[PDB]
Amino acid sequence: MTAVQLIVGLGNPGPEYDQTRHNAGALFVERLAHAQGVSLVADRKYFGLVGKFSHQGKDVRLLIPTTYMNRSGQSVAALAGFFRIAPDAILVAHDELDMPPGVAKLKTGGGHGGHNGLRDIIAQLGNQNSFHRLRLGIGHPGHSSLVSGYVLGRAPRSEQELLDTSIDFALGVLPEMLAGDWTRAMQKLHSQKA
Ligand SMILES: Nc1ncn([C@@H]2O[C@H](CO)[C@@H](O)[C@H]2O)c(=O)n1
Repeated sequence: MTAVQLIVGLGNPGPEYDQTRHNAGALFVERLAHAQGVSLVADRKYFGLVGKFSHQGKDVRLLIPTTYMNRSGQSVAALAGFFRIAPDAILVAHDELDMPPGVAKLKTGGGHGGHNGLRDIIAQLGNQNSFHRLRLGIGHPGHSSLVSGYVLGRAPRSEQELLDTSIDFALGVLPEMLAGDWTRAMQKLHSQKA
């Protein structure tokens, strides 16, 4: 029903955070941009890297915020506000503790689950949580005390590859996602196995 006009990939900026688990969303958008031949331009006005492509006669934008994760909403609100994009036309890709590496799922709305990127977006969008999420499994360390070090760590080879695989799976349902056919996207996606 509602075409996606903005795809956001969450991550922390800088060499220290590059390739860490918490940057799974940004990796997805990087991959997507490369596959679609889209340049990601550093644009201070949107506090991030912004790309654009055309699909079915509409501009679709790609955003990787270059705020810290906990201020990602500032970036999403700037770009969405400027182009008058409603939450229902936004997809946010992010790392998900509650699914293992190799699993990707889609979800509309819900809470943030302790993810400070998602939390700031919900807050900045005038407390609207009804955007869509691409949830990219990164596994869970096994206790709450270990979570912060875990998401800011670099995963071993095996887990990284599994993430790459889930990103591949998600890119396979891009047509459905872009069209806003979440029902069909979920059917195709939630039946894949790494
Ligand atoms: N439950 C939970 N707790 C924390 N975090 C992230 O860990 C990072 C480093 O502390 C923070 O930026 C949270 O987004 C998270 O993603 N989920």
